[PDB]
Amino acid sequence: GLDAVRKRPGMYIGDTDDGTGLHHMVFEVVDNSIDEALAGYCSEISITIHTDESITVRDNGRGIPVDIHKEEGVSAAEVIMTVLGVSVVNALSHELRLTIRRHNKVWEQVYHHGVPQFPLREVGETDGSGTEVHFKPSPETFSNIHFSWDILAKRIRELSFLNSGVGILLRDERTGKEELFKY
Ligand SMILES: Cc1[nH]c(C(=O)Nc2nc3c(O[C@@H](C)c4ccccc4)cc(C(=O)O)cc3s2)c(Cl)c1Cl
Repeated sequence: GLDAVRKRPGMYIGDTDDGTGLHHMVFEVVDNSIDEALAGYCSEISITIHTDESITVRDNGRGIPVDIHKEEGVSAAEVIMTVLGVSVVNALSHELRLTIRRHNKVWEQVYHHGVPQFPLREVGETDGSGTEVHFKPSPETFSNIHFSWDILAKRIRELSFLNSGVGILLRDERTGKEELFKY
């Protein structure tokens, strides 16, 4: 059902031309990290605007489970990222890299337009826990792929205001501007 999203993206994400939907791609990934905060697992969220106009969102939560899911026969993480949520962002990204830190292991999966390049795979060790999503918006969906500091800042000011416990770091690599927002 990522096909449905790719076919009619306006209906899932918002306007693909005026910047509204492009920024909502970020809002949606961040909202998943806020869920992890609200559940009590996440105190810190990092959002980075890369020089190539891609986005990294990183949290210090539990990390999405990696265990094979009985029904699909793939990792729970893959299910979450591919089956209609964040799976919309995946569908509308030409490239998305998921990195999970969980039970002292680093796991990654790369998708193209939501299709996994490979099954979730072990790549390192870690003493941290949490979830990192890097995505590159598809230029077949979006025109004028240019993120706005002001738009993401406003959203984070909202999230920070409404969730006084969470520390949210915005970094713009294009300008080097950073700000930690925490009420
Ligand atoms: C950037 C970012 N961070 C997260 C994120 O941390 N989410 C986590 N979800 C869980 C969790 O529920 C899974 C099985 C689930 C998620 C959504 C819908 C249905 C099911 C279970 C557990 C657990 O049992 O330990 C941990 C996590 S962490 C997402 Cl999603 C995104 Cl995007």
